[PDB]
Amino acid sequence: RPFMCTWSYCGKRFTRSDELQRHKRTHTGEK
Ligand SMILES: [Zn+2]
Repeated sequence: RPFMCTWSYCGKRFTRSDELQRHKRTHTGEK
């Protein structure tokens, strides 16, 4: 179960979707 971020200009892997959770929030911030 690979845990990579789905975004352009990113391409970052992790050892637990947990990090992918707080990571996807830094891709579309500015709210
Ligand atoms: Zn990312």
